[PDB]
Amino acid sequence: DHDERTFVMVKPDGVQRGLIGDIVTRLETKGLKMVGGKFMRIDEELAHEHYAEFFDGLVSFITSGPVFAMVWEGADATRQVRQLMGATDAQDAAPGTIRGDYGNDLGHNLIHGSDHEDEGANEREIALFFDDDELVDWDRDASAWVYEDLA
Amino acid sequence: HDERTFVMVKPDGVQRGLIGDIVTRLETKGLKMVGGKFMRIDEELAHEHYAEHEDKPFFDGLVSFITSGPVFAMVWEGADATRQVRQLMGATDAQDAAPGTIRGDYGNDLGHNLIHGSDHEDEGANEREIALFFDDDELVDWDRDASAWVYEDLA
Amino acid sequence: HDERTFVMVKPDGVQRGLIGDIVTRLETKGLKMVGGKFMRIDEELAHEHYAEHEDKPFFDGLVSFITSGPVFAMVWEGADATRQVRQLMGATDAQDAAPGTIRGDYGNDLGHNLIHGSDHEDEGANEREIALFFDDDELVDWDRDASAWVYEDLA
Amino acid sequence: DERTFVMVKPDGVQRGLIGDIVTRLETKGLKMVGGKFMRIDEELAHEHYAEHEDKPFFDGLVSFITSGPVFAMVWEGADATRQVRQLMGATDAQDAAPGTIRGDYGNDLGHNLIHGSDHEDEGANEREIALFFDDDELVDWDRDASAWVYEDLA
Amino acid sequence: DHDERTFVMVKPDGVQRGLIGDIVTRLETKGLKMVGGKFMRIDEELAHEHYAEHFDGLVSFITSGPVFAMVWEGADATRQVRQLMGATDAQDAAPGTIRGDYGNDLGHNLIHGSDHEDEGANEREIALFFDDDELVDWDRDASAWVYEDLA
Amino acid sequence: HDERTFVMVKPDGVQRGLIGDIVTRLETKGLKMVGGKFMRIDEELAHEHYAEHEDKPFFDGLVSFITSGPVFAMVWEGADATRQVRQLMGATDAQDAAPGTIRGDYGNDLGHNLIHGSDHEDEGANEREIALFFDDDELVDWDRDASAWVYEDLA
Ligand SMILES: [Ca+2]
Ligand SMILES: [Ca+2]
Ligand SMILES: [Ca+2]
Ligand SMILES: [Ca+2]
Ligand SMILES: [Ca+2]
Repeated sequence: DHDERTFVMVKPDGVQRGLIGDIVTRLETKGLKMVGGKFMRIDEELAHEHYAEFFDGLVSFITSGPVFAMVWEGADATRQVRQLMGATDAQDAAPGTIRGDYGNDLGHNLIHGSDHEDEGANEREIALFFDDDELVDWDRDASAWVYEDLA
Repeated sequence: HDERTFVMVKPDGVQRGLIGDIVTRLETKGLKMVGGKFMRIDEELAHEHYAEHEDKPFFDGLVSFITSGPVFAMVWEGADATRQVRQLMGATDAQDAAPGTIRGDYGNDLGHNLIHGSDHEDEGANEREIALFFDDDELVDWDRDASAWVYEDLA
Repeated sequence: HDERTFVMVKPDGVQRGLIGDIVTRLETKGLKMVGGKFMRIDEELAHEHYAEHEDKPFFDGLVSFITSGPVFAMVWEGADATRQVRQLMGATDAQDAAPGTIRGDYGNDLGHNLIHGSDHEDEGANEREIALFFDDDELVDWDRDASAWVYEDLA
Repeated sequence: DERTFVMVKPDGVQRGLIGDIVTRLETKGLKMVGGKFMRIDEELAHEHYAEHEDKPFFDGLVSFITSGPVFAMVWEGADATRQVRQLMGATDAQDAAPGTIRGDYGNDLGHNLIHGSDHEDEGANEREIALFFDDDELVDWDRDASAWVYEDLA
Repeated sequence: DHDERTFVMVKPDGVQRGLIGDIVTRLETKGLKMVGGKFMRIDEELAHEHYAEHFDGLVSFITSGPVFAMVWEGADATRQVRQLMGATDAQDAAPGTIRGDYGNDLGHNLIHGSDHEDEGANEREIALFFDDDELVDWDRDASAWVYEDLA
Repeated sequence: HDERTFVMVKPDGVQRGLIGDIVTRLETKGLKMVGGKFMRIDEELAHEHYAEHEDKPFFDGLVSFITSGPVFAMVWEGADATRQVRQLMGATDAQDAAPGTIRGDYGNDLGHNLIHGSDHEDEGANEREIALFFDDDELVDWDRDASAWVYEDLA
């Protein structure tokens, strides 16, 4: 079912390079539905909770400028976004994908999408970055043509 | 070089306003449009189109779907046209389809999978889907000069 | 139904691979395709379409142009569609059309000027040109659901 | 420098355009400085469209800006208010020049995609930003690219 | 006739922001034919020689980084490139022009094309920035469809 | 971060209006143009480039092609630049190239396959190709600011 959600973040390199609209439209175009978005700075203390799993370089980077955090909704949202991003290392990512098209590095890899193979990391990572009041429930009319949900 | 395939923007792609994006993708590839009709598909054309799925539980929905709004039907011409269009389309189920494909960029669904192209691994499916959707006189026979640069044999 | 205008991609934009680029503009504007035909145009039809320019000295070159290879003929529906298309297209001589318009971005010639649209300043010209290039069973009547978001009155 | 309030109204969210609008402001060289996807309530809507509590189209105007979520933003830059009104195009998308956001995307007065604080209404930028966003939601930052957008940061 | 040529260039601000191809695309999409193109850095002498008519901000800007210098051929190309570029102050430039869509300053105004009203300027700036051997004389078949008399 | 590769939009891509498209793709990847030259290759330069192929049947059709019209020659710099350009080009036969690669989206032929990149699996090809088409006066050392957001190691 189509209420599944995932967490997607455009990282400081994305935001610095002016790629947020680019990332947003590839997810829109795919038919996924935005339920949360905010342009925020991440504090060392929040970085520490996220990457609680080179640790102090990936903190220095996730905290080096503004991020644009998002929640995205739709069928198999977590897999779909993670297919769309291509391999985490943008140097091995396939052309067509976000990292394969805009990226040329491991640490500055444009974005984060929750991992579909670490179960629940989708709900863990949205609880961490958003509260239930920064999240919207609405019906995207065009989802009737995105899926058998149709007239 | 005269190979022809039949290609259709399905009701879902028409509704989401991707007729243009899709055409662009096919002329961008180097393929020549030789027919193009914006039409509604009748219940019998649809039974004929999905005939091979007559025995199947998923045959009512298909037919409801494809007749649920207009399509933009097309024929494209080019070297190895049929497979080419199947490569740009992506896997039948959009969810399994590589980004960079029509279905992988635009679709998230098996049923509403945006588009159809004749199956290359089913000989004569291409010319049969053409005759089905198009009369002889609707197909247009032209010399697009930009093929001298799309194709080494036309140079 | 709403207002409707004849829109045509001309032989030059078909040859240059811009059909999809042109369709996309009218689609993302909010306009609804209602007719669409890839076709060739003969001198006869060309004489009847540019009937009014028969005396002028650029008639014979004009007719030779739109018969010089295929076109992509369409009908578009929406609020004020005849006017909106002509603003999208821009001034008739592409060298004077403004960037952002089809002709401004895509052409620079007045004869080879990419697209034709019904003249909203010429009463009923839209309806006459629609009836010329299409018949009623070629014009799909449908409900484009995203029109509820394009238009307040429709919602 | 200047900041402005720009909103993708519910028609633009629904139609899947928030990426396109955001891109056009990015490539113009302006700096996103806040942004937030949210549902507007009737209170906030009555307050934003308070210049028109008197007109007949008010009741319907407020039904629209609360009919679905919007994407609420703040952008910084040289003349950021005239410029984002310049890119938006005329209020009536039907008269909006092609090239602008309403001229390319819109075909209507009431569903006209986007809002951008009026630049003739001195202080509607600060007021409208003050109305949609608290200052904790606003990120100060130095965008290294602005050194090539502007010959005052070079 | 169709042999009119004009000089065009992507100024350093445009090279730094990765808009070389966006600008080239706009000009080829208009039907102009490229006959010269060279990625290059402008020494202060050539700068002074290019800006003869005029100044201290200019020189410092145009030598500030590499440019992409071009020459395009087509009907009324000088005028058409000027219309496509937009108003020198990119803040007064209309959306749909290069400066309208990309620029927010007049120092950093993305690009230069020869003034069509300053007669002979096209042939001068060309003849300055390119040796005649670097200008390519070819027939773009697509021009038979760009232009009626070339049909 | 200092590795360089030669890349060249071939006569077909030049002729079809794709220089900008290709240049955008590489720019967008975060690679850095360091040289760039619109030019005609003559028979002898085409022989030096495709010397590794005097032997084969297609040799003479290949230099025929590579000299049939101007090309746009380039050098790009970036981490792993030779291999990244090849990943973005796709397979050399365009008909096998995955959609989303250059040859995948834009081509439909073997000979007319749009673009050349230095083969990363041939040590020294990138530098030999660069030295052959360009001199060092033409290559530009400059510092791309955005690099410090493309690559972690540059910040
Ligand atoms: Ca069948
Ligand atoms: Ca008729
Ligand atoms: Ca009839
Ligand atoms: Ca050399
Ligand atoms: Ca030498």
